[PDB]
Amino acid sequence: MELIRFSISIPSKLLEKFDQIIEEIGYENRSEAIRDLIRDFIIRHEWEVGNEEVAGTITIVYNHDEGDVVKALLDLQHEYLDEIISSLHVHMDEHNCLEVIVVKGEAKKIKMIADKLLSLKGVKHGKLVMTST
Amino acid sequence: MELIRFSISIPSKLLEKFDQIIEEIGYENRSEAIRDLIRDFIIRHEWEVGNEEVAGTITIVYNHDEGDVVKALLDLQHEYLDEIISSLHVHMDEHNCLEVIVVKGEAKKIKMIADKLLSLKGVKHGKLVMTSTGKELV
Amino acid sequence: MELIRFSISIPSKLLEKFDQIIEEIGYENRSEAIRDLIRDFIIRHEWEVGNEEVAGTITIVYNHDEGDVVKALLDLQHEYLDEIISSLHVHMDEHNCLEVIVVKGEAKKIKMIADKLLSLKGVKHGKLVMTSTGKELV
Amino acid sequence: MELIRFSISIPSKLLEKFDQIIEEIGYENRSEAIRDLIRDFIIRHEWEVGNEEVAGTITIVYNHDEGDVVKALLDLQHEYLDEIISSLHVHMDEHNCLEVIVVKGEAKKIKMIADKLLSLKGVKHGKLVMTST
Ligand code: NI
Ligand code: NI
Ligand code: NI
Ligand code: NI
Ligand code: NI
Ligand code: NI
Ligand code: NI
Ligand code: NI
Ligand code: NI
Ligand code: NI
Repeated sequence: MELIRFSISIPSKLLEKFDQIIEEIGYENRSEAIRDLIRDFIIRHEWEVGNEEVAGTITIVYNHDEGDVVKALLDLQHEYLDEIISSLHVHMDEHNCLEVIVVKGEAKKIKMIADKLLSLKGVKHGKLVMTST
Repeated sequence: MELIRFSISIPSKLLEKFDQIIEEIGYENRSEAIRDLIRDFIIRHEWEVGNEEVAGTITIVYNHDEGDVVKALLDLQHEYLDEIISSLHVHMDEHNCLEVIVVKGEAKKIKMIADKLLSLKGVKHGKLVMTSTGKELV
Repeated sequence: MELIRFSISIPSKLLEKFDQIIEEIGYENRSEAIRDLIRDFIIRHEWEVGNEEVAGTITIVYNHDEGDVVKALLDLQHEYLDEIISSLHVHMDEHNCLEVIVVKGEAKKIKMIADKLLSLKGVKHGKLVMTSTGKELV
Repeated sequence: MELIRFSISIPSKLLEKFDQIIEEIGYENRSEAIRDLIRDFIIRHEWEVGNEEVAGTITIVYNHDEGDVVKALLDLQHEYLDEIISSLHVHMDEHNCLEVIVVKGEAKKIKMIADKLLSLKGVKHGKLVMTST
């Protein structure tokens, strides 16, 4: 079968905006758009990195009042006291926080941590940045 | 609050690969991952419409004992007090420092800052991460 | 710029002890040390006149897996978005975290924040450091 | 001799303010005031601490455009990459910066670093905070 069809649920608001945009862009339907987002994702998450020694920053944005992301983030970070040096936190508003986490370790292990972070429920957005000093 | 449920048709091999990956990474479900994609998509767009508060983080690596970079950076940064919130600094070794600046303001402005910083002769590495301020996400 | 030179008479044994100490510490001269004292003196006073922008840093240590502290702290902090600039966090070990909040605003306000934070059942240690914003120093 | 008399130079502005204050307070002359400041200083810098293991924060405020404090601070911090974990820097205005430095080490060695910092010319003010986790 060339196409697998499925459903996903999204908050009305977040959907309204996504729709307004893919409309400006000229997409005919949501499937084309999401398809591309997935394509681009699959690519960026295949640029496999070895086991070098790197220094990075994991920037994240989340709602501290949502689910239990606040603790999941702390518990998860304390698991790696060796790769995680420090973290800068800026309170964006009543609910949202922006956190930058500085790390150093095996480029492969660092990427694993960043992903375990960005994937937690409650983390709205974020990006990893690695660099060999 | 109101949840809308909609269906989409994705290329089976593309989807199979997607699912395969989100598992490796650690996403619990595909929905979450797709919402993140959409959220990210909306956030990138948020930056394309030059006017509207956004947040970002300029990460840079440099040798402080080289050129004038140390000062050059501060002057530049102090030239943008309203956009820069605060920066974190880690001393990598005897010569190299890793710094991560946190910015908030108009997208265009922030891009100009990152440009001025990253183009500094003394900055060996550096990336600007365009993220959000949360105010309009979910 | 205008430098004023003035003379003072200090108890010889007190001075001898002062000099002895600033050497241990590392001050190059007594003048510098005395200027710092005066600067500090002016800064403390700056806090006693409840109205005028000042800066400070609330340092706290706690166990995140204890009580509700982790959340309690954020709520408190998010209740003061205009005074709190950003905080730095270091994971001491498997259970304890060290956090240093940076604040800027009216002295009274800042003292109230430090009070609300430090009195939190879960905060084991913590000090508020009243410093300056530089705007009126030299 | 019970009293040693000496001169010190201060920027007119900084002196104007110091004077206005010691006047409100009721000091008869600048020597009484400075005397006390020195007394209080000598006390706080005698509470000798052993060689325990502590975690601290050194908060400093300085004019990055003054002398060469910016480099003196960096060079001096890179000497101790073991006790100095990270540092948060906030640009206060055109010239002034506020920096918080997080440290961990032998309470005795930490106090030595903090003092070498606060004493550098260009550092307008600051305080150390140690605590045994
Ligand atoms: Ni935990
Ligand atoms: Ni927050
Ligand atoms: Ni997520
Ligand atoms: Ni400057
Ligand atoms: Ni450094
Ligand atoms: Ni809350
Ligand atoms: Ni922690
Ligand atoms: Ni150096
Ligand atoms: Ni600065
Ligand atoms: Ni000084």
